[PDB]
Amino acid sequence: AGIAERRTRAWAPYIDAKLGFRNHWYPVRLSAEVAEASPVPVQLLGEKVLLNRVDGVVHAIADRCLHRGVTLSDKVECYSKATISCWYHGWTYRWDNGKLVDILTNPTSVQIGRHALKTYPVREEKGLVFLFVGDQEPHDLAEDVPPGFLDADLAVHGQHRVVDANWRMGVENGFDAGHVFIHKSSILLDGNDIALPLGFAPGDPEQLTRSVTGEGAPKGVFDLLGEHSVPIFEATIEGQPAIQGHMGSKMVAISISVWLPGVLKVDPFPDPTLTQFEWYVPIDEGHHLYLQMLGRRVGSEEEARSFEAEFREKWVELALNGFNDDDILARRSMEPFYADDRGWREEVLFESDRAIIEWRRLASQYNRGIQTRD
Amino acid sequence: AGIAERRTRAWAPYIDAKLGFRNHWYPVRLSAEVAEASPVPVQLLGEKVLLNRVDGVVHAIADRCLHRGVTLSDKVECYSKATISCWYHGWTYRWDNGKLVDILTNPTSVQIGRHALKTYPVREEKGLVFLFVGDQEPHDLAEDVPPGFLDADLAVHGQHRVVDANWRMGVENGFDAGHVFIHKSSILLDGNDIALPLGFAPGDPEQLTRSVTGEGAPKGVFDLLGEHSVPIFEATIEGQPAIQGHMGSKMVAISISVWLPGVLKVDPFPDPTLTQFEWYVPIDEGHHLYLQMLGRRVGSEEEARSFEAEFREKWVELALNGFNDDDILARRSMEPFYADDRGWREEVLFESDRAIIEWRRLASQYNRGIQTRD
Amino acid sequence: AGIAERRTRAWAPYIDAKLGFRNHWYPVRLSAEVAEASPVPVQLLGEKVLLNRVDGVVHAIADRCLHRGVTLSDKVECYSKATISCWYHGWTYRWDNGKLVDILTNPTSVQIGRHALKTYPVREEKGLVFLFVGDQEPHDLAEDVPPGFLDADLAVHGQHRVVDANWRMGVENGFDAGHVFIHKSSILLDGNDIALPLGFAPGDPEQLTRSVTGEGAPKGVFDLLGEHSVPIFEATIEGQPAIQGHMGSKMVAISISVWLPGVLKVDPFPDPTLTQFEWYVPIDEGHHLYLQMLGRRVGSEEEARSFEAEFREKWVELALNGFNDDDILARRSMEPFYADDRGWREEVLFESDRAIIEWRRLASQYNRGIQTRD
Ligand code: FES
Ligand code: FES
Ligand code: FES
Ligand SMILES: [Fe+2]
Ligand SMILES: [Fe+2]
Ligand SMILES: [Fe+2]
Ligand SMILES: [Fe+2]
Ligand SMILES: [Fe+2]
Ligand SMILES: [Fe+2]
Repeated sequence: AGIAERRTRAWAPYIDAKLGFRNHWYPVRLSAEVAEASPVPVQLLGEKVLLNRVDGVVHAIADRCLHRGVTLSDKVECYSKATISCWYHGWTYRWDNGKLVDILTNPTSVQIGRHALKTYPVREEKGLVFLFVGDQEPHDLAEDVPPGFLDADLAVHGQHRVVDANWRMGVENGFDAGHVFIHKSSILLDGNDIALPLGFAPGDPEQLTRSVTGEGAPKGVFDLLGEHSVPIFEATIEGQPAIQGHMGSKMVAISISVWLPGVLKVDPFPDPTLTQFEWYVPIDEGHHLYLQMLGRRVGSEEEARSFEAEFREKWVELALNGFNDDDILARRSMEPFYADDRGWREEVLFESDRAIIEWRRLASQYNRGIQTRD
Repeated sequence: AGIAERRTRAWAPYIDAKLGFRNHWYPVRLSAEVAEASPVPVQLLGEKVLLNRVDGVVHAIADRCLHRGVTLSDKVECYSKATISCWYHGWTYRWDNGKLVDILTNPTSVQIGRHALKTYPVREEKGLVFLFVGDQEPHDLAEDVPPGFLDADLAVHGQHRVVDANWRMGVENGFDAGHVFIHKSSILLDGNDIALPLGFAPGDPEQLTRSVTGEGAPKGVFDLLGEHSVPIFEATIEGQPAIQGHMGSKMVAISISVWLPGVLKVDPFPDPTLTQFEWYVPIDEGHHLYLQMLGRRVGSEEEARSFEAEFREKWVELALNGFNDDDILARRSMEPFYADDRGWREEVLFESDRAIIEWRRLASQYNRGIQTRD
Repeated sequence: AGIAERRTRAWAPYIDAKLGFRNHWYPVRLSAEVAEASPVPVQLLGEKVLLNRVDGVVHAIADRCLHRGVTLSDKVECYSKATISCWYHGWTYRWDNGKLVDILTNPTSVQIGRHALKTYPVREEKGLVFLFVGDQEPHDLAEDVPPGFLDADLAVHGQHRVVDANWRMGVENGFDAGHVFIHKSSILLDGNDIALPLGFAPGDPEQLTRSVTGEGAPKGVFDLLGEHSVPIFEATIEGQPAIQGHMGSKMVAISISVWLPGVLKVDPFPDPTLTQFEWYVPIDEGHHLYLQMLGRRVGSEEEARSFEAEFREKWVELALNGFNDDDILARRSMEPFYADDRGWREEVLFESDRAIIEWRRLASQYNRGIQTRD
């Protein structure tokens, strides 16, 4: 085999991370989806969680009763503002600390006050509810999101969908330095007079990327293919004309970078005034939550309401769907090749794949843990 | 792990009985569903059987041809009153002894008279067709049904449904001594003026149950929680009023018991003039046949026709469905927790679970065999 | 059991051939389904292939890009007559030799010209496109089809359907002499005055079959039960009248034979003026492509157009479906019994099964390889 072991050695941990990285923050829902006193069940990294907002504060608990292991969310019953009672025998837990404070069906039980559901640390920023999945004290959320995502003046809006592919197919697709070819028919092209070449003739391999590995700040890789190559706007087949790219006035996706636990930052995009952020949150081994966020620097309540309107009325359908919908096929089609780990050894990479290789190495070395099941 | 082994030790056989107990009688269909010369296929304990009534007598044979292993019931063909002929090559077997008595496609075959389909002992009582699944001589049916079920004066009617959970989830749910909380919204409460607390404050653990262990009579456990506890009608959470039970003049479920191979007896229920009997017949590892029978002592053919009409016009929708429908969620929600055996070790039981523990111990020690595949 | 090992010894390879035999020709589609410049994906023996007709010539290549392993046919894109370009990063391959001749997204890539998709030898005869699946040089197509199928004067037409069963269930069912019992109610019987018995009373087991194993020509088995038995047109059950066959004046299925890699020849059928040929091409372990071809010796372009018309207007619904639709249930019902290999040991065969046994032995000894999937 190895030949293959030597080639994949530096990313063995990544190859094993079918369920994602443990001990990191992950966004799971939009703020508006988690309303006051209205529990919402979610699943991430194979773990079933139940969310709820109490007095404006979002709380997260394991979505499973400690008694007979039923799923609490199968029939949500709350009889006090701060608690949820299991629908089977009334074991009652607090949302803030998961403690079993009462048992409606037997107030004399010696089990009362002796147990607690697992709770997940929560952070709600930029219209997203983030959960920390791990066993160690959480580090700052800033270390798990792209640089600038938490900037005070950055207005953010987004949407999410479930993709039938492992989360890694999402990140591989998202940070793939030379895949613009798949977007050559996007309505966003002439819809926003954006320039989109067919591909790139890469320069020196050592110049194509830059990695950030310091402590106290997000760790990731910058894709520098753009400034170190000759954009391809026309290509031939066996010497004959075959196809052309799409030249336009606006140059976007000037700075592309990916960060642990696996979040993309495309700047500027889909317009010189916007920045796109993407997450590929693991749900289970065969699915991921593809979260697409668009941000715009705002200086007043007025230009904020303005961006909000432009987001829903234009960008969602023109870009988030009009441009990115073609990415889903890529993820679904690569899925089977990599689902059994064979792809990591059999793939035949070329020049523009240097960036993903650097991401695989960095992710393998700096992730805070490999999520596993039982 | 060692603490788990010691705790589950007395019921390890039960943990392995995913397919039920072998060498016991099991009801599979209502008498009316097995009509004269109208073969009906069934599956119990993972075994596929074909039933038919010939001259009033119900017969049961393995639902698989000895030749090429096809399922006989895929296309039932009978060319003589006493036989069934496989639809593929005409191997012909007698219903009464499973004997290969003819081969329509080759009357001179040396195989004729040299083989026989497996046959299952049958007993038809109280409108139910019972099959003995096992290799030893059948003991009396009375030993596998609750006390009184076969009383000459008991008029019986019932219905069944397939539940998406292991049979043990059905029995655990049925004999769960303190689960009335799940039935607090049943239309039966107001519908039949039945009292229903939210739970119970159990007395001495040693007084909560009584076990009966053969020989020559059904073996099972009596749930004595009602007699040794304080009914819980008012529930609180952290000192504040949370929810309340329901008052009624009719007292039901005075006596609850479960018997091997796994049948419940609730008396009286759902009315002082009735008794409910429940079976959780294993179909395969993930499904069971939930059989609900209601019995009423009758003294004349007049009050028999009366009970029959009441059963259909009132009790089926008011109780069998109106009360027990909420039980299905419980079985389905516990299913995954116990399907991989981890639930038996990870569950956190409390006081009212003494009864189910006594059942698991009794079932483990006295079952006549563990049904397996291969 | 040692008894089972000894019994199945002579056909152990056949038992392992769940995916079919490697190094043989297999028909995959009708010529009309593979049009000029209109790529069509197919799957045989677990391998995904992409077909296309360029300048009237059919080409076949592996349906998977060498780059990231996506399925090319998920979005066919051709920018030059002789090539196909992957929809993801534009790697471009020639249909005739699978060579990676260009990479639209990076014309300077060092990978260009250093790789080639696997190609499959192709043969197009009698309105069918045959593919050779193997690693060795292809032998003559004539060695993998029934005798006379390629005769110059044989006009051929047919249809195919995917069947939910392993390919062997198709061959087993096809070359089975006692199976005519399943066809006793076929509309073809009265519809064409066909004489179809219920079964047969075979003679010496030694003259029931004849094998052909010479080199240079197809290898197979001739079913000689007909010319060596007493056909059963009426049969009794326990001495009493039970069922009758279907006498007629048109004699068909006079000569039945099966040939490697697994193709049946029934002559004449479904009419004295026709010959039926059937293929059971493995798709994957649980499905096969059931190809039904009808041939008629023709001497003029007029009777050729006449047969073509009769095929469409009469034989398709009266025989291909009217007669063979019943064979499908047989294959599906046997499927589970043999899917886990238990069937080969537990089946109880009788006299007329001598023919299938001869096929299993011949197929085991002469197949050119067992197809396997890592
Ligand atoms: S399973 Fe939740 S209170 Fe019993
Ligand atoms: S499979 Fe039943 S008679 Fe042949
Ligand atoms: S996956 Fe086909 S060119 Fe990249
Ligand atoms: Fe899915
Ligand atoms: Fe993309
Ligand atoms: Fe099911
Ligand atoms: Fe209940
Ligand atoms: Fe299928
Ligand atoms: Fe047939």
